[PDB]
Parts: sequence; C-alpha cells; structure tokens
Amino acid sequence: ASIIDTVANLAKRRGFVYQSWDYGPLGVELKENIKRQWWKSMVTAREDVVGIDTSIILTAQGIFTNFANVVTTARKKPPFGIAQTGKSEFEQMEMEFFVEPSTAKEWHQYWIDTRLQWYVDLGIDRDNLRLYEHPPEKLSHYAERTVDIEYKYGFAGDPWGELEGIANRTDFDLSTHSKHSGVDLSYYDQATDTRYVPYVIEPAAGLTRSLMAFLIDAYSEDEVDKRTVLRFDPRLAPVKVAVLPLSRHADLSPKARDLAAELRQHWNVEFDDAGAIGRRYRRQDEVGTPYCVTVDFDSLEDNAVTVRERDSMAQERISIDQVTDYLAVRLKG
Amino acid sequence: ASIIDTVANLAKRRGFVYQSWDYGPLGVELKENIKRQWWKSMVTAREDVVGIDTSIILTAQGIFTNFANVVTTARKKPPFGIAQTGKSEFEQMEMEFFVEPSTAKEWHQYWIDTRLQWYVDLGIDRDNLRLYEHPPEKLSHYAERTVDIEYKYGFAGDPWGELEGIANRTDFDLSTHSKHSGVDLSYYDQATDTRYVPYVIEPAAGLTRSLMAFLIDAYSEDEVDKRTVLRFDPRLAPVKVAVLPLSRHADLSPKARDLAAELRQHWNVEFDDAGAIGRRYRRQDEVGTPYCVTVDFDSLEDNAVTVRERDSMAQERISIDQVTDYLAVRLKG
Ligand SMILES: [Mg+2]
Ligand SMILES: [Mg+2]
Repeated sequence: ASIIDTVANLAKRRGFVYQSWDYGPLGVELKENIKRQWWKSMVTAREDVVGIDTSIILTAQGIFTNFANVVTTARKKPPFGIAQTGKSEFEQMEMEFFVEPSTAKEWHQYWIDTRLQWYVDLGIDRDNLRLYEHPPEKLSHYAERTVDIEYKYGFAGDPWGELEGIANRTDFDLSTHSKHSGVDLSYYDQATDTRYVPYVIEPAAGLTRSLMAFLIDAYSEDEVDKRTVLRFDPRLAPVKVAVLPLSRHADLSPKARDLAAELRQHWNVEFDDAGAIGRRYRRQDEVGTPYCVTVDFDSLEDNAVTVRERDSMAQERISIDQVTDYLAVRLKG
Repeated sequence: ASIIDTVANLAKRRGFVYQSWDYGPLGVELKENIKRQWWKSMVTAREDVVGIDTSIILTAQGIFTNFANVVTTARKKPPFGIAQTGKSEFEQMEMEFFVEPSTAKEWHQYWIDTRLQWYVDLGIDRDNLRLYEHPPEKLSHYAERTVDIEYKYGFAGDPWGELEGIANRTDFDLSTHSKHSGVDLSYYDQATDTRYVPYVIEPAAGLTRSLMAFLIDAYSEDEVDKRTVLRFDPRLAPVKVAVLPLSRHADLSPKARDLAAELRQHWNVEFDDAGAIGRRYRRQDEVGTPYCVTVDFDSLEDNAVTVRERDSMAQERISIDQVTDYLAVRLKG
C-alpha cells in the first residue's frame, strides 16, 4: 500500500476522518488548529492585514465588494491585506493584498516566500514542498503571474498536488467591481506617485489540502519494535496532553483526574486508564500527542508526575505543581 | 431610535458588520471568540463531549449518522455528547447528548441550566435572559419537551427572541437512522438496566443570535460627558489591547511598536497614534477594548507604561517588562 493509503487507514481508524468524507473528533481539532495558525500568522500578527467574513448564499468577490468599507472603518491604506475563510463545499483560507501596482511584483515574491515558510515553520519538510509557476497557457485572463505551492502527496503518476496558489491578479478585480457597481474603488495617489487602482496579490490555500499535507508529512515509522507516530507540530496536534495514570487503582484516579481537569482549562486533554501503559503510549504516539503525563503511586507521596516526550520518548519526572507551565512553554500557542 | 438601531448604527460604523449583512474586521473577531468559548466550555472542557464536522452539500443528521463511528474511535459510552458547528447559510453551534432514557429528563434540565449559565458567565445580564417552554402545540412530533432560552433584544411588539433551543428529541433520531440505514445504533444495556436506544438532548444556539445578544447586552452609555462603551467580557472583545503612544514623536513610536509586536504574538492588538489620546481612548471604549497601554516620554527613562482599564478608566503605571503577564492574568483565555 502507498503512503497515502496507510495514512488514510490510520485517519479512519483513529477518527481523523469518517467514510461518508467527514472529520471525526481528531480531524476537527487538527483543522481548527490549522485555521488558527493561519489566522494568527496572517491577520492578528500583521498590522497591515485585517479579517472579514462574507456570506456565500447559493467567494473572494465578497472581499472586493467590501474593500471600500474596510478602508473606512479599519482605516487602512495600501499596502494592506484583507483575509477571509471562504466556503469555496470546501473551506479555503484566502487573502487579498492590495498594493500600489509599482510594487506589485516585489510584494508577489514576498507572499510566495512568506507563505512557503509558514508551512515549513509548522513542521513540513521543505523537500516535500515546491513552487510551480503557471505558464501563459495556464495564466488566467486576469492573472499576470500565478505560482502554486505544491506538496508531494504521493499520488499515482504525478505525486505532487496543489496546496496553495499565489496569484497576481493585477487591477482586474477592483476595476471590474467599480465598473459594475458604479463606485470608485481607486486609491489615486496624491503623495510622491500617480493615480492607480490597487493591484491584488491573492494567496489562497485549500484547508482540506493543508490538513492532508500536514497529516501525510507528520507520518513516521521508527524502530526491532516499530512505532507509528505522527510528528505534528505542537500547535497542530489534536491532543496536546495525555493524563495516563499507571493503573486503575482508586488512589491514582482521583488525583490524575484533578490534574486532567487543570490541564483541560487550557488545552485539549485525553484521559486514559485502559490497560497497560505502553499500549496507551503507542495510542498517543499514533495521533501525535506531544506529551504524556503519567501518575503513579510514587506521586501520592513524592507529588510528582512523569512527562514523556513523543518523538524522543525521553521521560522527565517533575513536580505536579509546575506541570502546566512546563507544558505551556513546550506547547506554544 | 431604539437600542437595536443604536447598536446597529455603531456596528456598521466601526466595522462589526457591513451592509450587504457581512461581518467586518471586528465582527469576525467577536464571532470567532464566541465560537471558541462555546467549543472550549462544551467540547475541550468536558471529557464526555467530543467534536465532529460534517459536510452539508446542498445538519444535526450528520451527527446521528456518525454516532456509531464516534462510539468506536472516541471510545465513548452514554451519557456522552457530540458537538458540531453546523452551517444551518447561518452557522449554528449544536450538540447532541446521548443518554439512557431513564435519565433523559434530569440531563435535560442540566443542559437547560448549564447553557444558561454559560451566557451569564460571559457577561450577559441574567435579567435579559429567560426560559420559554414550548407547549404541546409547539412541541415537534419528535420532541417530548422543548425549552428555548430567549434574550431581550428589544424588538417591536414582543421584545424577546430565541437565542438557543434545548430539546428532548427522545429516541426518534437514532431509531429513524437505524431503520433507514439498516444499522443497529442501540446501546442495549448489559449492566444494571435494560435495552434502549439512546435518548438525545439537543442544545442548538444560532451563532448570529448569540453575537447579536452579546453586542446588544454589552452596550452602555455612562457619564456631564457621555461615553459610549461596549462592556464585553475580555474573552469576547474583538481587540484585547490598544498600544497608544502619547504622540507621533519619533521617540515613542519605535518602542511602542516593539511592545505592540510583543503583544501581537498572543492577542489581537490595535496600534493608533492618530490625534489626541482622549479621542483614542473613546475609540477603544466604543468597541470594548478591555485595556489601553500608553507609552509616553517618561517611559523612555522610567521604562514603564500606563495601563488604562476600560470600564473604570483607572490607570496604573507598570513596568514594560511585565505588561504581557499583567495583561494575561486579566484577559483570561
Ligand atoms: Mg491584523
Ligand atoms: Mg471533550
């Protein structure tokens, strides 16, 4: 079986996806973590980018139409961006970056690079990412230049697939909307330049494609005794912590559950006392849980817990009073 | 003008909503904060509730169909819940809580109370919330009992409106799906009870209605010199912090912007040096920013900043090194 078939079998088995395709309990968490990271690094982390959410009663058009409004209430001037999570019925994280046409090309390259680095910063092997520029044959009527980030999914024939497209649509969008709506959307310069209709650089990433890329790239099988493991970035892992009492003994449970409640205040935690500890470690590793917290009888007097890191499996026993902080620093976000 | 007209004018003016209706830059942040709080207190904060996301190609049905799968991969037994953000084209935060029929009524009351408290815990005046039980005339064919939480929006005639419905749909849903799909979804008991098809308690809250209720309830006008203010809970405010240098002097900006960058790592921050400080304080108050951080020339040597709290307007000057923590403790989430 191919890598894709293996990962899909795992995803169905552990509830990442359910055959229908619908996202199961882990799939929703991974999807929302991906969306949160995209919004964080695109909207809230950038002063020149603000968000918007439009209705698609039956998508990027909803941004252009509201351009004027955004310029007024948000008090933004080019270069600046408007981001959105558009239900293209698959979701798509898209952004329209309005810039002076003179800089259009420079900005384009910027967003071609930044976006790529984004994926790399979340744990994707750069060797599994590449750039594919559309020739004039592909270039849409409005797009002067189009560059697709492509990920090595592992298909038959061509193993690469589009993951995100960054296009230079020029001034076609705003000009069309101005002509059709009878409203001037021009930012004619009165400061060291001439009149222009803002050019648009459009990064658009299919959320499903992003999740598939992260899931496939995180897969690993390392020894002997083989171990299937999703090496997710901590910010993307569906489950951040696993509170695993050493046994079902009624002494460990009342304290391990209190610790799990403390942790659930902040992160999504999974509590499991079923069976042997090694099986539970393998369970958590299969779904990329970055840390496991084990409570044993020695904790009833020593008042500590064993923290096991996913990839290395190295264990460190630390005071139960500090666990939260010890995890926060390591979980980020 | 009515309270609703006033709040709507403010929302359009400040970009909460744009006339089309679409959410502007602040509206998206408020909406996502509401959704995050709902998911946090319903899914990640409860071990007996897990999430799911289904496709609605043209909503609660998608949950029932996947019930079996969830019971297998999630390893859950009744009483337990499955939550979802269903695109009913308006979004709706819904949950299906499967329970043994014997407890169905008790659990029902629980979710009638808990949900209500949820709103109250996020800053809604309990006096503006009420319960409305549907008579048998209203009770749907499948619903034995139906209770709507209603909020005092301020309409004409009847000023109340549905905000969230909590229904006891009995075993109609799973029984229908079993008959139609040829799959047994029964949890026939083999432990101190008899055979049953899990009963369903359904809390469903319209996200738009929730956002409208929060926006309306947060509105206030307090003196003299009147001050319009959205008294949002810190977890719901679209903007958590406002870095406001005392003036555009080139000495304050390079440091205030560094502080704003530090804060943007964590929260959504708004930087504004335009005009007088009082006007900027009023701007931030109009949209419910819980804290304003002012940098003045005294900071260039004292290395401190003035933190102004929204409601009280009380100011406290604290070291710029501690600001993040000082805000974290006060912003929650
Ligand atoms: Mg921004
Ligand atoms: Mg849960």
